[PDB]
Amino acid sequence: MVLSEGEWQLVLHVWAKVEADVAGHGQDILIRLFKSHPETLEKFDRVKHLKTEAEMKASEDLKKHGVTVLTALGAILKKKGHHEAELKPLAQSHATKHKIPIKYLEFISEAIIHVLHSRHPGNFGADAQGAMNKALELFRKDIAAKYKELGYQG
Ligand code: HEM
Repeated sequence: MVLSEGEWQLVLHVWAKVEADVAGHGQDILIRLFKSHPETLEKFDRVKHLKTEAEMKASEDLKKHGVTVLTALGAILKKKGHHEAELKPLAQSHATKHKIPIKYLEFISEAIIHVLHSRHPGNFGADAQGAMNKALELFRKDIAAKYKELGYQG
């Protein structure tokens, strides 16, 4: 797939608002993920044990994870499709070490869209949501292909 410049602009315009508060958005997104799809929490040996949303909010380790995920995703989106170098190490750890099925990347994509929609309604109308979904589909498609080369296509 290929986004147009206009679609990239919509994506990077709402992302610039996310970056005003990386840790807060990280928290919202992962908590939304873990509430919606509790199986995903099992992948994090560090936060596995957390039982409630209050515990999740209070967790410093969860908030670090969120910042790590969003910073890596931000660097990828800012490449505007030319992200082959950033993807390689990421596809290798998630295929071989963490073992994150593509289905889980779909779930977090849903969580990202949900949280942007709540927090940024004026900058996240239909066309901006369409452009973000396209960017995240592109990301999942390129990851899935690398998974296959690495022997996982999990
Ligand atoms: C937008 C998607 C994602 C991005 C860009 C992302 C990025 C990263 C980065 C940069 C790290 C640390 C370096 C490394 O281990 O490669 C990491 C670690 C990890 N990721 Fe991902 N990730 C994403 C989605 C997921 C999802 C959906 C899950 C699980 C349901 C997941 C589970 C983990 C785990 C278990 C770690 C290691 C945590 C630890 O330090 O103990 N990731 N991720």
